[PDB]
Amino acid sequence: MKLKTNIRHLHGIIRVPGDKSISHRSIIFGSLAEGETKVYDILRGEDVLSTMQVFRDLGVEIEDKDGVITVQGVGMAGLKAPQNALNMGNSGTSIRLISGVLAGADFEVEMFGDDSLSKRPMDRVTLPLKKMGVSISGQTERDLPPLRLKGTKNLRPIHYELPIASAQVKSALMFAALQAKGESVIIEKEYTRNHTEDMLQQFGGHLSVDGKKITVQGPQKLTGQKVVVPGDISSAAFWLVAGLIAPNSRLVLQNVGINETRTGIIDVIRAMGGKLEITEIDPVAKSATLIVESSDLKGTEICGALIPRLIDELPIIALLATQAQGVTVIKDAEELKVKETDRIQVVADALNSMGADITPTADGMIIKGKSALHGARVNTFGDHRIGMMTAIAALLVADGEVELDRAEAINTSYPSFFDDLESLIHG
Ligand SMILES: O=C(O)C1=C[C@@H](OP(=O)(O)O)[C@@H](O)[C@H](O[C@@](CF)(OP(=O)(O)O)C(=O)O)C1
Repeated sequence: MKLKTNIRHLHGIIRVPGDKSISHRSIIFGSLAEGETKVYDILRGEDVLSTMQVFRDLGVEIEDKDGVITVQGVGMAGLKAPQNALNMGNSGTSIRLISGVLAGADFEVEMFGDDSLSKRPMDRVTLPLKKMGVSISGQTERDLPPLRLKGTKNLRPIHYELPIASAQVKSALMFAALQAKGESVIIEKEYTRNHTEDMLQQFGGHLSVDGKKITVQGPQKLTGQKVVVPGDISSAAFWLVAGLIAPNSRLVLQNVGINETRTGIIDVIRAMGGKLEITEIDPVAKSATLIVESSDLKGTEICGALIPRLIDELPIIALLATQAQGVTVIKDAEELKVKETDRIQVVADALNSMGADITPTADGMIIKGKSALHGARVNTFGDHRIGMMTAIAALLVADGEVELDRAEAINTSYPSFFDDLESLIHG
């Protein structure tokens, strides 16, 4: 589709949709717990719907009525063999976390995904899951989907040192540990989003966190909860940058989750000199309203430790970097290559075809700032973030046109994205 170009001003209040990571987990915890769980303001992007259907296929009743998700929990050993193979679509979070969820399933199930998902490695989760007694295998040594998994009633606790900064692997193992008999210790390589840890407690579960060492005692019984989903910072991120980058702009993003393990983009905007105001802070829900203004940026360095706090924001941060004076380096981000697309190569190609000066590297990219952007055709390749990044980049194209193919990929995490864009463009 044709993207809006040469924007003159962006003014408005935006309430971004629910956090995808938390939305996914709300369905998992709701299904594994006893009693009912209700989720409010859940993200209805396609990936979360995939998670919901997966559990329905596993025998879980999940009702979406009057904007509220109601889940009738089945226990912790209540999932049942599905009639057909489980469709994980484009959701990496779904297949990886659910692989751990099924660690105790006394049956074999198949798990497939779309073209994109089938190119992502699952070995990072099968290796440790097989240590617990789970039987799992995929295509090639990397264990690419489709996967075949058979759990066991005799799950052994896990003792694992994660070789990569992955929140998904940590979470899968935590869900598994919850079913195993004994004490499991999962050691993070670097701190990653801790939504699983937070929600396990919210659902009556227990764990001990000593720095990067996470200890989970199993097996546990969880209790249904009322879950209220906060706005997704990863979605708010597209507007945070749009507001700093577009001329004569001031955007107010309300109800944005502000969990410290997810706020990496705030630190970067800071270091780059962007005008960012944080207000209406809810110290408990961990949310706030972020206000951004047209700013003149300076390049910065993004590396180790900060990476997991903003892996998903590197695509738009690259665009952000594109508008800053000087060079900005991104490293220790080899994990990008393994996302819905190789976010190093696709991001570099996409933006270079538009304004340029992005040098892809083995562990990130180097961007030389302040490029006037121009028209181009960009393909999403099934990655919602590539699409939304191009959409904001297009706003800065003074002359020319931008065609974005496979734009529907954006509905994977932000269906009303273009609606919100339109609302800011007027007034
Ligand atoms: O646990 C989670 O919910 C996530 C943590 C990160 O993945 P990882 O554990 O591999 O670093 C994130 O990169 C991941 O975000 C992505 C990655 F492509 O989600 P998917 O893996 O589900 O596609 C995204 O939406 O960009 C969501």
